[PDB]
Amino acid sequence: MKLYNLKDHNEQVSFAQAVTQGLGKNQGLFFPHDLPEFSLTEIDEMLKLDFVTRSAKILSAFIGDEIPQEILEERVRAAFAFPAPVANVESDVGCLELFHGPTLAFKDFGGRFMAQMLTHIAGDKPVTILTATSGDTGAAVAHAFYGLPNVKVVILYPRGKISPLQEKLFCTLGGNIETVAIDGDFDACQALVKQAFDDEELKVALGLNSANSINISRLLAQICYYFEAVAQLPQETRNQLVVSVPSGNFGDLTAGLLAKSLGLPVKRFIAATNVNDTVPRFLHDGQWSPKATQATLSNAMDVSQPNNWPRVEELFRRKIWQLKELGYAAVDDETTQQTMRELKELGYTSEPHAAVAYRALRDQLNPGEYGLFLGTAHPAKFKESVEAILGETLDLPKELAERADLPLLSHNLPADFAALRKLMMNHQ
Ligand SMILES: O=C(O)C(=O)CCCP(=O)(O)O
Repeated sequence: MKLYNLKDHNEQVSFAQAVTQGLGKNQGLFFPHDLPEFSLTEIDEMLKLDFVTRSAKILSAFIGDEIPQEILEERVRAAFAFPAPVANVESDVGCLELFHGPTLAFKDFGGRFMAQMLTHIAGDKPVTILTATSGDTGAAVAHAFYGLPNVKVVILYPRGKISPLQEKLFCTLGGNIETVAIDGDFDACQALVKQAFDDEELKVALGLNSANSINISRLLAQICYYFEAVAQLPQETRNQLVVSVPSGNFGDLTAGLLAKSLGLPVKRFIAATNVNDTVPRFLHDGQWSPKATQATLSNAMDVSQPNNWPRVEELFRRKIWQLKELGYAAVDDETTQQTMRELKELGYTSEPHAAVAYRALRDQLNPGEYGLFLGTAHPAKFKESVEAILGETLDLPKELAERADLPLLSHNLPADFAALRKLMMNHQ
């Protein structure tokens, strides 16, 4: 496979280099040099294969000769140790549940997949994985790389800006895990991570790399659950599919488009965000003006500067698609709560993030079309809110319960790269 820096089309790297390097020069994201296209027949055939084998093929389509599809099947079978079932919410709406993994969030798929690739590509090479999180990614990465003798992870997250349970899920591990509560929002956290890649001294010293969607391995793996979703739907709807994706940093939606660019039939995509509507407002007047981040019920989506947006623009550009074809909507918390109330009424328990997607989908799903909204995380990860918003008690899954009472081990640091750099050089 070949990749290029969105900031420098001449700076190119293979899949192996992209996976171990993470970021390109000048903090630029890597983009697939070639956009493979399966045929209608192949697509039709892939959908009949089991989840694991299908995912392997999709991935091989990009990776190419670098890694034999056979080996790729083994690594994927190890990573995707859980399903991605579609739950019928309404007669014309389905919810792609992506929280059946070890951390109850879709970050599990790409998180574990990357772990597999890195260990396969780099083996036991000493590596420091610096990742920024707004709630879920941190947990998926912390668990995916826990115990790996050659690996040491450092997660940055906005202090007090994520849910209690989300924090407990990855800030009470210790050992191989190191967590940092930054005095700022997610954006500042991601900026600090990216900034670390301009520090040649630091990169080489710690063998820097990132598990955020920044890493091509993260992006690609997420393309797989879209196919799995369609494969569960009846042929009848296969040509009238509308997918709503609760977006924050937009890595999920990006993977959705890539799936379509591969040949997966998707009538229309909807980018559902919360009050942090930098994208929605952009798609409306073409003016890019991010507002200061605002903490909401869907904290994992409190992103004002989606780092993956450039990857979406490049895909539309190269695929020759018109952005006006992209559905979008900004949902506030009041609407979120009431939307959660509705879903419960319909007989489906959901949470803030998924509610935002459903709201946009429900308000844009035309007759004759089947709608899908991604359940990006288990509602229990936001027990407090869900209980008070739904007015009903909620039991805690084993994955959360076994760490709800454990002590936090997070360090506190201001939004200063100098402070972070020192702490990292103190916890080698
Ligand atoms: O951190 C989280 O839980 C996010 O959903 C957003 C940004 C991280 P990503 O780049 O891995 O998607």
